[PDB]
Amino acid sequence: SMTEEQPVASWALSFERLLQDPLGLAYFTEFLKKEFSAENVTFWKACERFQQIPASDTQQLAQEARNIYQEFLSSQALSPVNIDRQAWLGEEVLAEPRPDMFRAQQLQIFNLMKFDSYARFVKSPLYRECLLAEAE
Repeated sequence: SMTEEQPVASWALSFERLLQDPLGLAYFTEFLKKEFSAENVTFWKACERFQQIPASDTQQLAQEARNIYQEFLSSQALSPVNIDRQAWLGEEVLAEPRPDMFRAQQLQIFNLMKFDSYARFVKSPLYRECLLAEAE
């Protein structure tokens, strides 16, 4: 009935839950940083950060847009996220920043890590340490 939920176990039930829960995302990002492939989750975080901004404050949108752009979306990006660049917006997203722009690209990353880094995390430490210790 969705009235109650599992403890940290809920992560292994749904990636959404893992990705919506601060603890889940934290431990997940604790692994995903030391080897530096956090670009996906932090891009999703960036787009989430972008949609967090009220469409009313287009100025903040403009600021965040150029941030995410130069970091992940630039041709000289320090963290090049793998999305369809060929048909990507480009200068247009700087021209008109709106909190619905990177939506498809956001879900592109979401589904990218959904069956990969997620699938790995539930097998990796930190999860178990917060889930159980006696095993059975």
